[PDB]
Amino acid sequence: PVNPCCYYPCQHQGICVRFGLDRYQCDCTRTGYSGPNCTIPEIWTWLRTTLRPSPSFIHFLLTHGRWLWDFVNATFIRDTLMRLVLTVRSNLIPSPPTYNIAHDYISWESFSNVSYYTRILPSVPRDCPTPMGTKGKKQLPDAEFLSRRFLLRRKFIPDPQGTNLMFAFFAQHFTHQFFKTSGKMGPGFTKALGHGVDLGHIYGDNLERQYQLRLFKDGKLKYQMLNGEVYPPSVEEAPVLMHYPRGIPPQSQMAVGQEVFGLLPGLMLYATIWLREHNRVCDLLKAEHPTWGDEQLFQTARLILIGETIKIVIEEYVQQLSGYFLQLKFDPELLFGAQFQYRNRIAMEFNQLYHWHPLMPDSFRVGPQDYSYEQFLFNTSMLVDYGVEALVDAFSRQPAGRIGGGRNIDHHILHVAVDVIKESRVLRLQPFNEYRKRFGMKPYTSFQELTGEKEMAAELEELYGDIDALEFYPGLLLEKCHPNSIFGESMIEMGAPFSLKGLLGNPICSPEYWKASTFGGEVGFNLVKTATLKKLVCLNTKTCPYVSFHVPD
Amino acid sequence: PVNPCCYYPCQHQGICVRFGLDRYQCDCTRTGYSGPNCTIPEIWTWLRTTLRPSPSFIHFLLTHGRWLWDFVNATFIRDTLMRLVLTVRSNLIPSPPTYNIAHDYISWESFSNVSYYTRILPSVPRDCPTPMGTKGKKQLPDAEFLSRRFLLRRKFIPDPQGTNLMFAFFAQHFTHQFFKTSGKMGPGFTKALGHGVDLGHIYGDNLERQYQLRLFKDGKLKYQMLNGEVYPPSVEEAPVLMHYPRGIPPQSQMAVGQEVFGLLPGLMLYATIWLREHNRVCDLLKAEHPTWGDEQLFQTARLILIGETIKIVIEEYVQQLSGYFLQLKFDPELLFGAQFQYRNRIAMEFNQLYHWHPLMPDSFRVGPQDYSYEQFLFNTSMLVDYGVEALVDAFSRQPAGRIGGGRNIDHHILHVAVDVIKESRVLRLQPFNEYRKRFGMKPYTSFQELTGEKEMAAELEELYGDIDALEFYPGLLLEKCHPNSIFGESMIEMGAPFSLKGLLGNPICSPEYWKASTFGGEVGFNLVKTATLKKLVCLNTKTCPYVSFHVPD
Ligand SMILES: *[C@@H]1O[C@H](CO)[C@@H](O[C@H]2O[C@H](CO)[C@@H](O[C@@H]3O[C@H](CO[C@H]4O[C@H](CO[C@H]5O[C@H](CO)[C@@H](O)[C@H](O)[C@@H]5O)[C@@H](O)[C@H](O)[C@@H]4O)[C@@H](O)[C@H](O)[C@@H]3O)[C@H](O)[C@H]2NC(C)=O)[C@H](O)[C@H]1NC(C)=O
Ligand SMILES: *[C@@H]1O[C@H](CO)[C@@H](O[C@H]2O[C@H](CO)[C@@H](O[C@@H]3O[C@H](CO[C@@H]4O[C@H](CO)[C@@H](O)[C@H](O)[C@@H]4O)[C@@H](O)[C@H](O)[C@@H]3O)[C@H](O)[C@H]2NC(C)=O)[C@H](O)[C@H]1NC(C)=O
Ligand code: HEM
Ligand code: HEM
Ligand SMILES: *[C@@H]1O[C@H](CO)[C@@H](O[C@@H]2O[C@H](CO)[C@@H](O)[C@H](O)[C@H]2NC(C)=O)[C@H](O)[C@H]1NC(C)=O
Ligand SMILES: *[C@@H]1O[C@H](CO)[C@@H](O[C@H]2O[C@H](CO)[C@@H](O)[C@H](O)[C@H]2NC(C)=O)[C@H](O)[C@H]1NC(C)=O
Ligand SMILES: *[C@@H]1O[C@H](CO)[C@@H](O[C@H]2O[C@H](CO)[C@@H](O)[C@H](O)[C@H]2NC(C)=O)[C@H](O)[C@H]1NC(C)=O
Ligand SMILES: *[C@H]1O[C@H](CO)[C@@H](O[C@@H]2O[C@H](CO)[C@@H](O)[C@H](O)[C@H]2NC(C)=O)[C@H](O)[C@H]1NC(C)=O
Ligand SMILES: CCCCCCCCO[C@@H]1O[C@H](CO)[C@@H](O)[C@H](O)[C@H]1O
Ligand SMILES: CCCCCCCCO[C@@H]1O[C@H](CO)[C@@H](O)[C@H](O)[C@H]1O
Ligand SMILES: CCCCCCCCO[C@@H]1O[C@H](CO)[C@@H](O)[C@H](O)[C@H]1O
Ligand SMILES: CCCCCCCCO[C@@H]1O[C@H](CO)[C@@H](O)[C@H](O)[C@H]1O
Repeated sequence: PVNPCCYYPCQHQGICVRFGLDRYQCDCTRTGYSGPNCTIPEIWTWLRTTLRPSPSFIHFLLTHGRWLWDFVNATFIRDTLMRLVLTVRSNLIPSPPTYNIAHDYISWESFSNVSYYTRILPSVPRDCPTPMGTKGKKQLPDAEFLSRRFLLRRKFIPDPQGTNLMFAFFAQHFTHQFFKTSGKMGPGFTKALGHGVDLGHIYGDNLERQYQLRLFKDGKLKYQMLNGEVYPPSVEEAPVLMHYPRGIPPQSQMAVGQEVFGLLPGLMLYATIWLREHNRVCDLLKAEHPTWGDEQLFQTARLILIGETIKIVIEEYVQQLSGYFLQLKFDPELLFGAQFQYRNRIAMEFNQLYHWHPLMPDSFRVGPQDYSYEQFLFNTSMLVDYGVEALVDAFSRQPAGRIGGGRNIDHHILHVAVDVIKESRVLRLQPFNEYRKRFGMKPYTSFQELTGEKEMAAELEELYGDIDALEFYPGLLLEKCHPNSIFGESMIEMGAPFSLKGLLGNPICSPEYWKASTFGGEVGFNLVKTATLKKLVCLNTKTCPYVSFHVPD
Repeated sequence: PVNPCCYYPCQHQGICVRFGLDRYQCDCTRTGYSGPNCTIPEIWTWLRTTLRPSPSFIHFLLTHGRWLWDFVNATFIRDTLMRLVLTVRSNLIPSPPTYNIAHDYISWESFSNVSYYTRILPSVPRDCPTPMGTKGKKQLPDAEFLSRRFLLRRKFIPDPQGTNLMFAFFAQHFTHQFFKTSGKMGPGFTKALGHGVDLGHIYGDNLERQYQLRLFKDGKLKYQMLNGEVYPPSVEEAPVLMHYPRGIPPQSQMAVGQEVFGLLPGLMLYATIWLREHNRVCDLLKAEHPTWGDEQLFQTARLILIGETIKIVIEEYVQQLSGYFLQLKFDPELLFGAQFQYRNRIAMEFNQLYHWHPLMPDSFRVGPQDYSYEQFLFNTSMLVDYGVEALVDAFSRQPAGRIGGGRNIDHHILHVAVDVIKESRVLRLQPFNEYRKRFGMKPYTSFQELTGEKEMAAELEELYGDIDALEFYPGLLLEKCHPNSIFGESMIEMGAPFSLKGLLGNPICSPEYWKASTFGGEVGFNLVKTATLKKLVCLNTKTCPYVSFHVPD
């Protein structure tokens, strides 16, 4: 007998529970719907659904008018809308968390065991006819071919939003504090136990590592002086596990929070910035607190850095990414009147979603010099001899790639795209159309409606068979891209929920934490509130170069 | 220079931060108060404080006039009040949590490291003149002598509320799932990482141990059958670490979630009840879902037993303890309106508070037979000799001892009381009156006001010197009891916040979790809703004896 939940019979966040031998029922409490499958709307929701404009109309409003939005930003409407954005986006995520790789149901282990990644949609059951549920062919398309035919870059398609490499390396550095898929436990498991903006990519995911990175004097982290400039210390000085090529001198090796940051100079660049920030913050804290011990100077400085990160992400990072004329604002006080759970669990969906690999260009330009992938990768010297200020200027000037649209990931890093598609099948993720339903969108009727283009659509028809068989990661990477945007609509409608939930779901945003005491007084509290990417770099360097998430134009 | 925060200058929930050499500044954010010390009230606070009745007046209303409460319990006023009972009690607790034994401030480590017990008040700083801060003598009164002169039982004083040993054992059994002080790590640390009603005393504090208890067929835990009755398995079948005295046979040894439970027949009794219940629930779940594997059958059965506990504890356990004429009601939907955090962390002060050793009698009576402490303690044969039925009847008829008042903890277990006081000083807990202010009460002006008694109050002043120097634990047990009640006001006013926060703060009480599907449909969802102490026993036994938290009368 065929498993009923393979058809995904229930709508609007309803739960498919199997009863008896071949039967099923659906629990649709607080979904706003009624019925056996739950399609009958309630008084309130029927009014809510007919007076709702499409996600296209909202995107059109936020990205048009210059004009209307200049007024909104200069008034209280700015805060009224920001509260609404935070409210409506975050509700689309289970909190407390629901499912994981092992359990397609709510359990105590799924709540307690933080080594698991979270899961919004249940897995595609192993007793389903097709691998994507009910619709499609017996064997899924080849992971290698799809990447080679639809993802592989041929011509460099730049980002129309003016995104630079400086963003890319930030989008990698920042993202790697909550995405740490373990090689030991395998897919669906994480090492980054902080599950968000904890800075376990600066201080480390465990305490043993943290104590090694610390100088134990003035609350500062260890450092080495190269060319009269502050850099992360050598492994010979602070012995921690770092993924470096075998044979590299211990002096050249640099010790940081995240063990992967050594492989790219861009990652080690940001690791240098935050380090240089942490220590100078300790200097400002010791100025008004001479009685404070080493522990307090350290722990308070961390929270300031956590607060600065979220400020810079919300107000500057996401701002560039969204392309809104609405001036996004980091103010936790906005959620003080509403019901919000101050916790977050990192989902595998978000992991799969955040594989923005098409940012990485064909080469890496540093001023008059041009560097290849074989030259740029694993380079240990490049960080030091160029310096921070000269290297930041280089990444802030070079244009980054277009994420959406397709055919825009370099061949050197193409081996990651296939792993994502292969790992998705191991996770048994539901088809793209089912993930659109969950995030308040309409499922695509055809492959034509997905891409808008004709040629690439016909080839996807023949491979997948049905549109309801299309996979999660290819769907996002091949969705039609509205002329002057970085990616398709689904990326925003799915990404923003996870993003905003994790950024505001931080405990420092809660009423009990969001106060001057937590940050050692007014001085620390203002540092959190007035932080910008420009002040993160230039206040730490010697000369202030060009620094933004957009190219100079 | 003397540390300014030793005087406790910051009134109400105001945070004392130290600035410069000999200065301090006080952070009165969201406390309702203004000024350098948090003493100038806002419009609303000034209104609220004048219209607010004293806690002793409200207790009088809740424990008098049966006629008025008969009208309230049969109407929605029962819900309106119960919601208010939940909201205003839980609001007195920081969530996300604040301090621990290592940090007198807010830090990420304090939020992240689950091994720590929490603090509501920060510790008495190490650089204060007296050990209690500013007032009292240079050396605190002898811990061993305090316990012998004021706490030691002489004549048996039973509880006037008619509390039986059946309650007392439940109290101990239930409470030891979140109280697990690590001997390896020391005081201020816990092994119960679940922090609340997770049933880590039934399934274990870790996953490696959990699996050892599980049968892995039909979601049931392992069990052995003696005399025809179901009992927890032997260590020979389920090899888990337990604190049995060296020399005991592996057959008479019985394996459960909590390692200490093998020491007392009362603790091992309840362990058998919840064992039979879990396996009983698995039978009913298998009936509805034949397709379910072992894991889903187990995980759901755990959640149902989690719900059953939170029902019994509120509607019967706390009902008996409080003696309120208002019928307490467990409905998570009451908190669906206001702002609530579904997150809990056990405080070290909650640990000190729950040490209700006066509950235990001079001897243990089982029908026409009487068992001394030497006989009752550590017996393995005892619970199997009489069975569950006879033992349940026995403890339900014997009266427990009054916790408050004084002189009611038996000499056999008196050594614990000494350790609690000794540990308090290691944890450096703030004086009793400072804990009173924090829980919305007035500090005691003298020792006479605390006791309502002449002789023992006079010696207390001779031992301590100042009332503001009285310690947390002795202050709770040596407080004037209201006539007919089980303990003094302070234990209600401090305990109930911790108790109701840990019960309703459980993720199963959240909108995401509190669904029919979570408990495998209607059958499991009603089991949670119709859970009583009587049902927990009668359904799992052949014959049902007297079952209640109070003596028959
Ligand atoms: C978060 O979640 C993850 C995954 O759930 C978890 O990771 C670990 O999970 C398990 C359990 O700890 C680890 O171990 C694996 O499980 C098997 C068990 O299978 C067999 O076990 C029995 C054999 O052991 C014992 O046998 C005799 C008696 O039978 C006994 O006397 C001996 O002492 C002996 O130990 C056997 O009876 C049974 O029939 C099974 O065949 C282990 O054998 C082995 O170790 C497995 O690897 C995993 O390694 C962990 N990783 C993963 C990826 O699963 C985390 O622990 C959890 N985190 C937290 C904080 O809880
Ligand atoms: C919960 O959080 C607890 C915070 O106290 C953790 O405490 C435990 O781990 C600590 C470190 O792993 C222990 O602290 C000590 O640190 C000193 C300092 O030396 C430092 O360690 C290096 C290796 O030993 C040295 O090379 C280097 O010099 C460095 O400065 C060390 O001498 C001690 O040996 C010890 O490591 C601490 O003792 C320990 N227990 C307690 C009770 O504090 C827990 O790790 C954490 N628990 C869990 C379950 O996550
Ligand atoms: C040229 C630089 C890049 C290289 C060499 C690279 C390569 C890799 C490799 C080999 C892995 C798997 C290793 C592992 O973590 O187990 C990985 C993971 C990942 N990458 Fe990249 N990639 C690059 C660019 C980027 C960028 C710019 C982003 C930012 C969006 C990104 C996002 C991610 C994410 C989110 C993961 C998963 C992390 C985890 O769960 O462990 N990658 N990358
Ligand atoms: C005769 C039966 C009892 C015995 C033999 C007993 C014995 C003990 C002992 C030896 C300790 C360790 C204290 C220490 O660190 O020195 C302890 C802890 C404790 N007891 Fe009891 N006790 C009994 C009854 C009770 C009762 C009725 C309660 C009420 C709930 C209770 C509550 C507690 C609590 C809350 C702890 C602290 C747990 C921890 O943090 O480790 N006990 N008990
Ligand atoms: C690592 O980066 C450094 C840049 O500091 C590279 O050194 C440069 O190499 C180019 C040729 O590719 C020379 O023209 C420059 O004069 C070099 N600059 C300096 C300051 O030495 C180095 O080649 C890179 N490493 C690898 C392995 O490619
Ligand atoms: C509930 O879900 C099922 C499955 O998706 C829907 O379709 C089923 O029921 C119909 C009854 O008339 C049959 O015609 C279909 O063949 C049958 N299909 C499957 C795959 O089971 C059904 O329409 C939904 N019910 C409602 C009221 O919308
Ligand atoms: C706030 O509280 C402080 C400490 O409890 C009060 O005490 C201060 O003033 C006293 C004289 O009235 C001095 O003798 C104390 O030493 C001094 N404390 C310190 C740390 O300097 C103080 O009165 C209160 N503040 C105000 C403005 O009244
Ligand atoms: C533990 O208690 C049990 C009760 O079951 C004791 O066993 C009984 O002891 C009583 C004495 O009051 C006698 O009537 C019986 O002979 C015993 N019954 C059996 C079946 O042996 C036991 O002695 C106690 N253990 C200790 C160490 O004192
Ligand atoms: C009418 C005033 C415009 C305010 C814009 C609010 C932005 C909220 O964004 C909304 O998020 C929801 C959940 O992700 C989606 O269902 C909506 O399509 C989307 O517009
Ligand atoms: C007529 C009875 C009114 C019942 C409503 C009061 C129940 C709310 O509980 C209240 O919590 C407060 C804060 O912890 C305490 O100060 C009060 O003593 C307590 O009554
Ligand atoms: C509004 C109800 C009117 C009844 C008058 C009520 C008398 C309340 O008087 C109460 O007596 C108690 C004695 O146990 C004290 O604990 C309280 O402090 C006191 O307020
Ligand atoms: C220091 C703790 C103060 C908490 C007091 C909270 C009092 C609740 O305030 C009440 O809330 C109601 C909604 O439930 C509103 O209808 C009332 O207008 C409002 O007075």
